[PDB]
Amino acid sequence: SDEMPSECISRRELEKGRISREEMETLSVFRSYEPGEPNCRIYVKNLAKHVQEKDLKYIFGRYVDFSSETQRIMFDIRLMKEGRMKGQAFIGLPNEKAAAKALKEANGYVLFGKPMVVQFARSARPKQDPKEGKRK
Repeated sequence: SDEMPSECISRRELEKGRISREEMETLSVFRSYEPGEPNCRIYVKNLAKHVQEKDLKYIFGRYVDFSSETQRIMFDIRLMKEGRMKGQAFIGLPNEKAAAKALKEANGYVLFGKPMVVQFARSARPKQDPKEGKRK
């Protein structure tokens, strides 16, 4: 592989920017939004103006084994840079377990001072759900 930089976020750094349900059902940024549902895709609100989709790779690509093509092939990020939906993002992950983990760890993350609102993907129109890449 020769794609993305050879550093992604450590759990001890990610865990500094995180909330419980006890703050979540208190925060105005969480007023209608809840984690933990089964989906291989996740999406985020309240990203910084200070950031691009090419930077969100640093955290969200932590859950993708980049030495294996079958993982990173199913991974990509777009950030909504402007309009009435500015500072929103979509991320497909290689597994619904990787999304379950990443929702438990990324949710509340204080990127550029701003607490990111990490959720299961709200709607998308594929034909079929994915599977495990190694021998399934």
